Amino acid sequence: HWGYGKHNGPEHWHKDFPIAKGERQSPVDIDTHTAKYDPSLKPLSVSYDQATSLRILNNGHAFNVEFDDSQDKAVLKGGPLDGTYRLIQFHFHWGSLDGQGSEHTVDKKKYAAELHLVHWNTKYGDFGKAVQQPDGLAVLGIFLKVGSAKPGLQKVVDVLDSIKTKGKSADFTNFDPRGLLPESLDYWTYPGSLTTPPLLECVTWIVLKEPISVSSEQVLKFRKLNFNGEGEPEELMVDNWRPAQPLKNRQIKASFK
Ligand SMILES: Cc1occc(=S)c1O
Ligand SMILES: [Zn+2]
Repeated sequence: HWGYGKHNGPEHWHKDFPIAKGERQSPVDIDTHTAKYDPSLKPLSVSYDQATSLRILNNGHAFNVEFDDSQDKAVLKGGPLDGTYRLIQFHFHWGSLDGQGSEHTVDKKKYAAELHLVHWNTKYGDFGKAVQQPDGLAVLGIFLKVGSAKPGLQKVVDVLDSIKTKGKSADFTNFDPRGLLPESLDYWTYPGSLTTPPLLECVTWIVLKEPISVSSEQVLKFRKLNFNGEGEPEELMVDNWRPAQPLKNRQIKASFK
């Protein structure tokens, strides 16, 4: 099945998922000089005070922190979005080395990692119905650079031991996603897709300009995770990022002057 290696990696995905070569694939390179300030964007609103985390899961491609989305509790709205999008999970993509790991790039610059906070449009009732819609999802992307530690990331780093291999999960309640946000909400936005199979073209991407810093010791622990399941030959979970895809018929809008 699909993965990030030579034989089942991004260059292979089109075979099972032909939309891989579609008209609004992600990630993309953000050319900061071609992105246009858009004065028609409303301010962005990230309301995570009632967020309720439940569980953390190694799914063999990354780890997901999953949230209880059965009620109106952690929402994204405003910016390019119409209506209300509810947080369902976050995950990261990262590299084998600090020079690579983000999926989006900014003037061809690769960050050490990228955080994806995934939300579904509440007019569609649930996540499964939302991913059949062109405006079903909104993903808030945040770059990570290696420098100072992020304190609000450490509870996630400390639980990674317990989810080393594919299919392991642990209880992960009362995690506050606010502690993963940079100061500025300046962002670029464009229409795109999931960056993993099934690569559905259902996503409004909101990529923040300001990266958060995490420590080398924090990102080192992400790299100790495994793609394989327990008792299998060890393949470190590293380089689980898809490269930049053709922009095609799309414009990237900036929220800031
Ligand atoms: C599984 C999944 O869902 C939403 C967004 C992304 S990038 C992803 O991998
Ligand atoms: Zn992702």
